[PDB]
Amino acid sequence: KGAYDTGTYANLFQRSGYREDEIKARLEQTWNDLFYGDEHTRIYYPVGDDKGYMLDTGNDDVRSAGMSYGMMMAVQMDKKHEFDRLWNYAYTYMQHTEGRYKDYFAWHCKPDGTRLSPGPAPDGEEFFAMALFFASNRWGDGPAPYDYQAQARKILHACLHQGEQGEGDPMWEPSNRLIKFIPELPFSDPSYHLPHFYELFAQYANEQDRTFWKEAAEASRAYLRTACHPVTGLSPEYANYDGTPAPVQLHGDFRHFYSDAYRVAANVALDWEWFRKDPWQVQQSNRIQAFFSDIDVSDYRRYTIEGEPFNEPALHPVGLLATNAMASLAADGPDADSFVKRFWNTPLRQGKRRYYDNCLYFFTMLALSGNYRVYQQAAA
Ligand SMILES: O[C@@H]1[C@@H](O)[C@H](O[C@@H]2CO[C@@H](O[C@@H]3CO[C@@H](O[C@@H]4CO[C@@H](O)[C@H](O)[C@H]4O)[C@H](O)[C@H]3O)[C@H](O)[C@H]2O)OC[C@H]1O
Repeated sequence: KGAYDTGTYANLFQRSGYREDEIKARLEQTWNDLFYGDEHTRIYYPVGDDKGYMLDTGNDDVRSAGMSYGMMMAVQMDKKHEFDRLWNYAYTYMQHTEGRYKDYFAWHCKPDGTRLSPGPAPDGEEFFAMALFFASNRWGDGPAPYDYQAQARKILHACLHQGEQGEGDPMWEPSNRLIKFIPELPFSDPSYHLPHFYELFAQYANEQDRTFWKEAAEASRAYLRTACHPVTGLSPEYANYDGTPAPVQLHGDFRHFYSDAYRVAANVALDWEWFRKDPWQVQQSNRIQAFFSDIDVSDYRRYTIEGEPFNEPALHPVGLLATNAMASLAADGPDADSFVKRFWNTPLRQGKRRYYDNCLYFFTMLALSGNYRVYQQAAA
C-alpha cells in the first residue's frame, strides 16, 4: 500500500545518510532562494497587496504550468500567503470568464498580466485543480475567489465538459480517458499524465465525474507503459494516443527525449510512492536511472527515445538530473542511492534559463525529503 493509504512517506535523503535537521534546513533554504533569493536565483515576484507570479526567466513570460507549480510548492510547504497571491494572479489575469476556453487559463501572459495567447495548456489546469484541492484540505475554503475546492471543481468540470454547453473542446478525449496536448488536437504529451492526481480528482471532483477520473487514472498508467522506450526508459515530449512519438509540429520537433519528457520519470515515481499500484513503475525508474547511470550532468544531451545522443546539449540539465533523482521514489536498482547523493550535491541553477530546472529541482527536494504529500479530507 502507498503513502495515500499508510500516511508514511519515504525520506530518501535520510535513507542516504543525511540528518533530519540537515534535510529540513536544506528544504527551507531551497524555498527561501527560489521565492525570495537574489535576482539571478529567484523565480517568484510578489505584486501589490494580494498577487504574485512565477517568471519563466528563459522566455520572459508567466506560464499556467509555472503558476500552478508555484501553488503546488506553496501548499506542500504550508505557505498560504504565497499560495493566495499566486492563485489570485492566475484567477485575475489568466482564467477565461467567457468563450470556447471559459474556466481554462490562457497558457502565458506578460508579467503585468497581459495575455500573450488565449489557448490553454492542460498540464496547468490539472496542477491548479490538485493544488486547490490540497489548499481546501489543509487550510479549509475561504470567500471567493479563495473557495479553493469550488474553484478546483469548476476547472475540472470545464476539463471534461467544455464543448457541451456551447463551443470549445474538453482536455480529456472521452473515447480513451487520456489528457490531450491541447483541446483542439488529437494527441497527448506523456509528461501531462498524472494518474496519482486523477485518483484524487476521483475523491474530490463533481460527483458525476468521479468514475471518469478513476478510469483516467488507470488509462494514464497504461498510456505511460506504452510511451516509455522498453530499453532506455526515455519518452518523447509529444506522443500519439498509441504512445508512439507524435508527428513533427509547426512550432518544433517534439519526438525526442527533451525538456517536457523529464517530468515522466518524476510523475511515474510519485504515483508509485502515493498509490503503489503499477509495479512496471519500479522497472521504468530502474531503466531511466540505468540509461543515465554513467552520464555526467555536464554531458546531458537531447536523445532519441532509442538512446542516440544529439550533439545539441540538454537546455535544462539540472531539471533532467532532478527528475532522474526523483525516480529513486520507485527505483530499487543499483543507481537509486547515487542519484539521491548527486542531487543533494547539486545547487539551484543560476542565470537566465534557471526557471524550468529550478521548478523540477524544488519538486525533487520535496519528494526526496518525504514532503511531497497527499493532503486528504481527514479528521484534524
Ligand atoms: O493555438 C495553439 C497554442 O495555444 C498552442 O500552445 C501550446 C500551449 O501549451 C504550451 O505548453 C506549455 C509550454 O511550456 C511547458 O513547459 C516548458 C518546457 O520547456 C522549457 O524550456 C520552458 O521553460 C517550459 O515553460 C509546459 O509544460 C506547457 O504548459 C505549448 O508549448 C504551446 O504550443 O500551440 C499550438 C497552437 O495551435
